[PDB]
Amino acid sequence: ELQEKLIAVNRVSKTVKGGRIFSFTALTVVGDGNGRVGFGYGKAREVPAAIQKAMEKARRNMINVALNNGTLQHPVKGVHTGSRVFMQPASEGTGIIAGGAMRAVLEVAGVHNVLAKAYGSTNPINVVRATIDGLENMNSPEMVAAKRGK
RNA sequence: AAUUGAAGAGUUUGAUCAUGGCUCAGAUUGAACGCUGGCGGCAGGCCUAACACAUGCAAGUCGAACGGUAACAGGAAGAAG
Ligand SMILES: [Mg+2]
Ligand SMILES: [Mg+2]
Repeated sequence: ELQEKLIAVNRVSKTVKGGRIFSFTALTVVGDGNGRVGFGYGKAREVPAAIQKAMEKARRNMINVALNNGTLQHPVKGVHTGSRVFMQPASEGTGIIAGGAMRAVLEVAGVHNVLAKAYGSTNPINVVRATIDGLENMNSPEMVAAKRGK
């Protein structure tokens, strides 16, 4: 069964003529724990509800990745907007070593051990999906062997 | 057998994304200060005035190199209570 995790919940203001109205935005990541991971960004005027919305959207935007064992193939660089990401497969008995929301994304995607680092802005929203871009463009030996033989 | 290696957070805005500074979570020391203080092992102990120094000790040893009896530990002769 899928597992879901909540990264952060924020508050945003609209300052209408009448006054100031506050809304809540939630970011969540869902995944099967083997190959499939997705993220959702929901909003609402109450917390519990925004979370719900997010989950729904995440489930419907899962993506697939190839994982040599519980680890990546090769080092990959992820970039989006203003957040750079770097990851290394590392050995097996090392645990997960990552920062804010990278632990969430990788654990949900099913990476039991990896070395990760974030450069530039650390904005949960960008860092999420910046990791996922790298996992997207990761190339596996099986799909690179389509060139010829092995 | 002797390469098992990399975490971030707070803070500018009504709110957002950047840029950019400040601050914190770690480790370490020949440390000092405050409160407190049972024992043991190993190590350490003037980082400032190469400023000035009372007192004691820290370079002596060879008679199997040679003249010698100033100490005195023996012996012999001689003079003697
Ligand atoms: Mg920055
Ligand atoms: Mg002496």
